Amino acid sequence: NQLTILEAGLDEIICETVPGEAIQYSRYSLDRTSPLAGGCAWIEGAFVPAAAARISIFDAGFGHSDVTYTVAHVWHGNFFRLEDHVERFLAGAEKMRIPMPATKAEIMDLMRGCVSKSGLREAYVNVCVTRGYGRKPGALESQLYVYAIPYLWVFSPIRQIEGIDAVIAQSVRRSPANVMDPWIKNYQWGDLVRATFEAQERGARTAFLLDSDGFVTEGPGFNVLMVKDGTVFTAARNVLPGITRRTALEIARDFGLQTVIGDVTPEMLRGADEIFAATTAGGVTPVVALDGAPVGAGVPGDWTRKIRTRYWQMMDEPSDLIEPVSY
Amino acid sequence: NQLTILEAGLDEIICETVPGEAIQYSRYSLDRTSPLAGGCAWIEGAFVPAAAARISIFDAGFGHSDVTYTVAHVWHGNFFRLEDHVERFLAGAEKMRIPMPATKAEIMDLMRGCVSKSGLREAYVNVCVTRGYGRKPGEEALESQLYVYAIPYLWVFSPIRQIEGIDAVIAQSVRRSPANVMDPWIKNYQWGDLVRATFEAQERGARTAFLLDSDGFVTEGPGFNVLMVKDGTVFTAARNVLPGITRRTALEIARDFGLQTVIGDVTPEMLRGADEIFAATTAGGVTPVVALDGAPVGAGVPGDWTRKIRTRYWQMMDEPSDLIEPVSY
Amino acid sequence: NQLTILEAGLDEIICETVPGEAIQYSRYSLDRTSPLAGGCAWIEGAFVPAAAARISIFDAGFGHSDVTYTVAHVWHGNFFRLEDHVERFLAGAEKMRIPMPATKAEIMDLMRGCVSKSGLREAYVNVCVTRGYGRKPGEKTLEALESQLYVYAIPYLWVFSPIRQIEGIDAVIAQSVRRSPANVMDPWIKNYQWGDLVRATFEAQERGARTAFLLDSDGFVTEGPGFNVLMVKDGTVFTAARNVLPGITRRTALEIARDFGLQTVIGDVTPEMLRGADEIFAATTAGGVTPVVALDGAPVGAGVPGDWTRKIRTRYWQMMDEPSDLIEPVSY
Amino acid sequence: NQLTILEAGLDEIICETVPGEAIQYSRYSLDRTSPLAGGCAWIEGAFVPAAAARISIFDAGFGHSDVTYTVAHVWHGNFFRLEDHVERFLAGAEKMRIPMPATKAEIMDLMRGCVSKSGLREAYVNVCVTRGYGRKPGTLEALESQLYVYAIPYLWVFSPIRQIEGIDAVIAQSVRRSPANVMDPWIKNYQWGDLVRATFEAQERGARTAFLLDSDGFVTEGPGFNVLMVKDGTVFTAARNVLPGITRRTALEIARDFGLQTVIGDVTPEMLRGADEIFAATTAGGVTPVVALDGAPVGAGVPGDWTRKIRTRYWQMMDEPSDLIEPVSY
Ligand SMILES: *Cc1c(COP(=O)(O)O)cnc(C)c1O
Ligand SMILES: *Cc1c(COP(=O)(O)O)cnc(C)c1O
Ligand SMILES: *Cc1c(COP(=O)(O)O)cnc(C)c1O
Ligand SMILES: *Cc1c(COP(=O)(O)O)cnc(C)c1O
Repeated sequence: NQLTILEAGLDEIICETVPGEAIQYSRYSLDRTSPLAGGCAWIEGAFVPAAAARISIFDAGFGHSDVTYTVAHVWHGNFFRLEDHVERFLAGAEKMRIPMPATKAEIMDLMRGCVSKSGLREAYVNVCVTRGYGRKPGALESQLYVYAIPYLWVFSPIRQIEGIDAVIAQSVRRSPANVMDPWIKNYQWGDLVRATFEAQERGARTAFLLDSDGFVTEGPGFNVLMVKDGTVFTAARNVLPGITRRTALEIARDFGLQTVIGDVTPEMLRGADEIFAATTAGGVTPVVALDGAPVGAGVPGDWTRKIRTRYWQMMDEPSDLIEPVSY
Repeated sequence: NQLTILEAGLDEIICETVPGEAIQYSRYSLDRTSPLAGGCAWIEGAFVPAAAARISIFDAGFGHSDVTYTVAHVWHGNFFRLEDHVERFLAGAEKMRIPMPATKAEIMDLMRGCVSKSGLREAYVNVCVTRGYGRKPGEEALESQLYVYAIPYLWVFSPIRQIEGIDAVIAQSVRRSPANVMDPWIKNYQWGDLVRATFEAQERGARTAFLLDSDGFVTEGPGFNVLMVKDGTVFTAARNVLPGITRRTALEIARDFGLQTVIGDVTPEMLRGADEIFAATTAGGVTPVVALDGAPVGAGVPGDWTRKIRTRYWQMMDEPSDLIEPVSY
Repeated sequence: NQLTILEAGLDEIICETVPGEAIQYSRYSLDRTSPLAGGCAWIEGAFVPAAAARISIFDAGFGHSDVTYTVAHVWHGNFFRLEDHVERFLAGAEKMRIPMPATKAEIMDLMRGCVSKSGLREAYVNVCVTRGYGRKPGEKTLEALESQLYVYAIPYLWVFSPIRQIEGIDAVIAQSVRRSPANVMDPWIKNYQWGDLVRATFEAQERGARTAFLLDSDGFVTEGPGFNVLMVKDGTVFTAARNVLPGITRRTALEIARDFGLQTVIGDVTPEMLRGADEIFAATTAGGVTPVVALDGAPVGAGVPGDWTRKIRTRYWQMMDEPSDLIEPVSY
Repeated sequence: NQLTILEAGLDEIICETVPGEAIQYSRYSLDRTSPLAGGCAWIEGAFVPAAAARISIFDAGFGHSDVTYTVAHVWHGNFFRLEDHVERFLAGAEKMRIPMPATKAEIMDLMRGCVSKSGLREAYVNVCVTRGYGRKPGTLEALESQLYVYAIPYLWVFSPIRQIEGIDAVIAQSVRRSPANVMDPWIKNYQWGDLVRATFEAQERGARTAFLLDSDGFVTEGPGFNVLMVKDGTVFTAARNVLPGITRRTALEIARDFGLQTVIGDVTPEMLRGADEIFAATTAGGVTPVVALDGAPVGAGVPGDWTRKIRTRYWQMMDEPSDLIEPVSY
């Protein structure tokens, strides 16, 4: 019962990448003067080493999964779309009716602080808000937790270039919008874990989940997009509106492709020219086989590669999307 | 956005009960010799005060809710159906594919240990197992984490409401998690739908809600099973619910009272025509439901059979049996 | 157990309408010398009086509801969007894998024939194709299709009466039943499987409303018994994409709305969106555009037919007379 | 787009059976003097030959599938469980809120009359009631519901040879069974959009038929038949989102007579994949072994012991006098 949700990064500041391709870590030396260097969390008023970051077991964020979150990443010392992330995070907490114990500006400053104190130039930055464990010592009960740890990869840097295989899950379906809405990024992964176990048993890396009506939704930690005859399709319902997805669609429109956020069928996936995954934890990933059949030509698709390359170049190009971190 | 899931017991060792009725706390002075008294947790090899019980934020039990659990209670210093609870707990972790980092016997001893150290004679005892946060410090052994805690007994509905009854709605804005998403058969921490249903109950002016499944059948509520009585038979859902151990006990009691029992599909129409409706959970026992969607259930007061089952339930806490295990304090 | 799916038009060539408003029947006298006048069907190669139109009980269109269809109407002697209707009909039969035993031009000609022979200037024209009852009489060498095409033209039918087209109706969101899922029997294919739509009508009746809107499995608003559901909010018209028929009245309403400068969005619609809407209206060939002025016992917007509903409805009925590619006069 | 729902019987009074096995047609000669012989229907008060049996196209039983039904069969001149069928029929029409325009006793007499006039000793006897096409010809007091009956030659979902040798099935992945809160499979009905889709999927995947899952992923039934499985001395069959079949009821009665336990309740695909035996049950053919599922053998991959015992006993009950059989008076 070994389970692989993330392929790389879990305790590795620098992961191996394809030489000469578009994904390259920063070349630097981490000053370890601070015990916060390498991973820093903010928990109940204090910045703490990641190895020491702990939460009350009585927080309903645990016992009821009464919690929502987002993950923004830092690459080459630049935050990517931090404000978009904190905006989505706040909208989700409102929908979940979890009161926010901090302002948008305070959350962004806490996130910048964890990164700065960690010294990490490539980072995974989780912020979550829970319903809390009751009255705080010392009036909102909601708890905000933040951490910046080394960048995490659902699929490894090598597979970002070379591609992955997938199945459409048959043993499990995605959480319905009227049960716990995937539109709200959340920690309830019972169906996503089941789907990953199914993919493993079927000899594939990961799975795409269908919803109650049989339409394609997302996978465990990533959105699913397809390209067919000049148009990029991706699900509207029963998925997170990913910000990597948002970026990929912006890039595709800049390339002159049309984009449709709307219902996607398995039959559409099986006739697609290309399929790729999208998530903050790794970026744009070609899906080159589906249910044991090649997607398109069976190699990373032409548009997927362009979109992926443009995505990584956007981590360095000055724009409204990139914010340098003050170390 | 204030949310009431539990009505009593949170940081409250002894709660108010109805004098002369079947629910009575122990009469004693809590021995506070040890800092564990009043609330004891077991976390990563150590017994610690409940107030200091913390888990790694990186446990997948948090970030993926990759966790299952059970809750057994202690009443009058007796564990109730401890072995049934650990057996169900183990079966659910197997189904969830979470490797168990201890034996049944070790789990039972950790639970007994937390209660004994807490000194509580009326206690809520949670054990859960998580996928974990990766390789355990110092240690390819298992990564799963077992956490235990014993805290003062918790009440979904207060002791006074266990006697006087509560009101409910059938939820219309949310459905119960399907068996083929995350099965309610496995007791779990994914309460997104159960919290939404509680908010809907509050908006509609009722205490709590019963959720329907995708096909429109009655399942359970936020932290409790739903049973109904009609013309000499007790009905309760089979699918898309936890097979509750309070439910199991109530059905055993009902049969000994001469009632028939059917675990099977339950419709809203069945509920609306019921003679009686009650809730069942370890966190409070057997609760009359006296109004549904603003209409009285039967005569609108706690029903004859509900009261008999409730009384027998609490009497079982004091009756030596294979269900009762005294805790050594 | 009495059930009202249609309010007017059954065995009534002329129904009462609101004087001065946009819905008016033709003024004429029907020549009844032909037994086909007043209602004509085409069944298995013969034009017959509608009252005598019967089909084999062994047709799988009955025993398995293995059938799809469309309804086009005639108003003031003009077919409205006949070609759009036959194209959707053909596309649905293909999806349902029912071989079509006639060409598009032949179907259009049979529908024109039924109307012409009925003499009706205001008509409801149903064409359906069934899987059939097996090998046709006289055979046609196993090679041949078993599918059956049935057509009829009868007096125009009203899901909601002409008066209610002006004054509006009330509705409920159904709670006892849900719409057929796309992965069971897709509402995208116009079909005769109305088990859920009948249940929803009964529920509306029990709750004291004229009709019901059904939700899908995920809780989104779909359509009602025989009509699409549209809403208006802050300059945008919304209507469901999934688990509904892509109605041609809906199509026309959205075209009119964009001509009026409104935005249009075919996509997921929630009950919360409906409860906040400025306006709600129904759309179907059997009646046109109907204001919905109360939902679940609460007024919709200001509680009277909305400004945009009325403008769209008025333009819709005007399009029955305005020369265009949407209307084709019937040769009587 | 050729679709196979039934394998035999559609226009054949006598179909091929396996010599020596439990299924044998009567040996007789049908007098065809009467136009009713070989197939008789009752429509709006008239007994008519099957080939002339037609209904108004305006019946809502067509345009809205506002109709429920049952099928009882006749074998060796005996009706099998006729009264059980009419009681279930009546109960479904009540749930569907279709007023019944005839008594139970009248319904049974019409079915016996169609069979008698048909002359068929092995027959498929459908009775359905529809919402109707409006006021009947000839007061608005009166019911508009239409009762239609026909007796035609016995029909086979799976051929009599396959009844002995077994069939292969798939679990459908492209379609699900109609939910109880859409149109309840508990009411026998004509809405087969999902069942037809499931059949096309089976054909595409190279199996004879499919089993449909419900929304929650549990095993329901197939196109015109219930699904039962045997595991370690217990027969399992779905409770929800299926017709409570009368063949199923008989098979469970027999299983308990044989000492087996029976559970009507939720069935998962994992239960099917672990079963000793799987079989189908329907009035149109009886008890059929399912010997392969999703391309994998069921148990030993040949008709199972209990399946053959139940099927053999089923066919023998067509001849043994009992409360279940009622001879037709021809
Ligand atoms: C986070 C995640 C995604 C991707 O969202 P991003 O904003 O691009 O990181 C998609 N689906 C699920 C379930 C996720 O958890
Ligand atoms: C715990 C709980 C129950 C009750 O189960 P018990 O064994 O009686 O405590 C029922 N349903 C849910 C969702 C629960 O969390
Ligand atoms: C036909 C009908 C409609 C309306 O479609 P039109 O093309 O406008 O007539 C909508 N929904 C259902 C279920 C219908 O039967
Ligand atoms: C009729 C049929 C059955 C079998 O029912 P019987 O009473 O045994 O004939 C099972 N399922 C479906 C869908 C059917 O149509």
